[PDB]
Amino acid sequence: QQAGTETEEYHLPLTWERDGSSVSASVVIDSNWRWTHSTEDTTNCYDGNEWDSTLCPDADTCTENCAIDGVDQGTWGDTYGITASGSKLTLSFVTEGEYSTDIGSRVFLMADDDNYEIFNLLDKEFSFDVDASNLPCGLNGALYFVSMDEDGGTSKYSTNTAGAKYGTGYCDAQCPHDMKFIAGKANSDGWTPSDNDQNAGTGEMGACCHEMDIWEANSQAQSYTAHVCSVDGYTPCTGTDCGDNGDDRYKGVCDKDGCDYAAYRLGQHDFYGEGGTVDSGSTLTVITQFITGGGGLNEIRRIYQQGGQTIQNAAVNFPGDVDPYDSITEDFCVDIKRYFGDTNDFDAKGGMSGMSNALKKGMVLVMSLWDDHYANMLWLDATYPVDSTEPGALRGPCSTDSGDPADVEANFPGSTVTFSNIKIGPIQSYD
Ligand SMILES: [Mg+2]
Ligand SMILES: [Mg+2]
Ligand SMILES: [Mg+2]
Repeated sequence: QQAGTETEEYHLPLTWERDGSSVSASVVIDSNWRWTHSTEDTTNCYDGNEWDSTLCPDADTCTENCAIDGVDQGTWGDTYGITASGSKLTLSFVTEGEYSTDIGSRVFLMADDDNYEIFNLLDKEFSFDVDASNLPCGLNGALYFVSMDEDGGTSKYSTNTAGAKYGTGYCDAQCPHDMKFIAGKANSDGWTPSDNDQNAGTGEMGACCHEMDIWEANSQAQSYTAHVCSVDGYTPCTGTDCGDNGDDRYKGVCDKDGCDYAAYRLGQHDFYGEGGTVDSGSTLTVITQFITGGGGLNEIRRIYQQGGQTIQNAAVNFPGDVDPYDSITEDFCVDIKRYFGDTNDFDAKGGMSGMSNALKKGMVLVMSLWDDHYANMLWLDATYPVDSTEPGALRGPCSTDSGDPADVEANFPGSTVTFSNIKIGPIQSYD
């Protein structure tokens, strides 16, 4: 995409800490949350959930004709409900303006005005504080990493002149087709509007890359998950390579399910939630350690702190069925997927070694707040598939009727997540 000039671009300042030093950085809104309009005037190229077929008769003409515009200082709060102060960042769920309503947001941490910050997580400990207390069943306040290009694609894709400055180039291990710009081009060929998301659709291309989810959570359930792909960084896909939901789920280049460590799913129901061992009703500190052996990732450990207490991760609780792992390791992924009858696409795509090489190449930090128009977040917090009664179905305490976006947007529009005190440094010992 090219950049429009109706609105100035301002990245919202945010401080974090890198190896003991304060870093005055900023965040940028993902291009998919922006206005896409004609280069000639204010006509929308992307209008509701379909592209204008005069402006966008094919993807090449659409990319020539259409621009993504800026988010200025006032737009962060008034349009997206996003605020920051010091090292604290708050995302909102439903923000109503006079003329449009925003649902959630996704942002990336910047190194400077034109480049995302690149994190090399191997043999490091990454931590942050989160308040998930204002996230009901069906919402997900997420902090994660993805193998995006540092410049958002400007150097590789000549028709992307907007770049990381305008939050371009998102990809993840779902190979999402809902991205409006992929490989510097409008994804308007073969566009189908969503039947239940009035803002979203899907195009022929998907945007694939490795993904390390540090935190997917609401007040009721939480997981961390490693997703590896068999391709090198940001990779546009079409057709079977995208591994689309359904019959092709395990046939594409990325592991959509990932190797997940979800304490409630692993038989530890009282560990995290309202009044849990880790209490979701107040701020908590999430510590993640990327442990190496011979320079390669072999374990992803989790420690929590809250109220000055150090809380070790809850171990797998299936006595007689699965060993009491308490971290993501190769053996955990193999044994738990055998137990849950899940296809081990994590190993098929390269397993812990492939994941180690992804991390070695560097990843971009993402924070987002969203609801789920595909599966109502039931995979995170309820039972999924909804009528399944075998090991691995039960994910959290929420009803299988919870999380419909129409319901949560109507009933909990004031939901928010606050992330703070983002930190990277050497691996520490905890007791
Ligand atoms: Mg043409
Ligand atoms: Mg850097
Ligand atoms: Mg074609």
